[PDB]
Amino acid sequence: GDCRCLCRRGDCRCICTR
Repeated sequence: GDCRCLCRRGDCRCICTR
């Protein structure tokens, strides 16, 4: 439920963990 935005190889995406 903790959302963090990261960029993976050019794809910026926001991943939510717990």
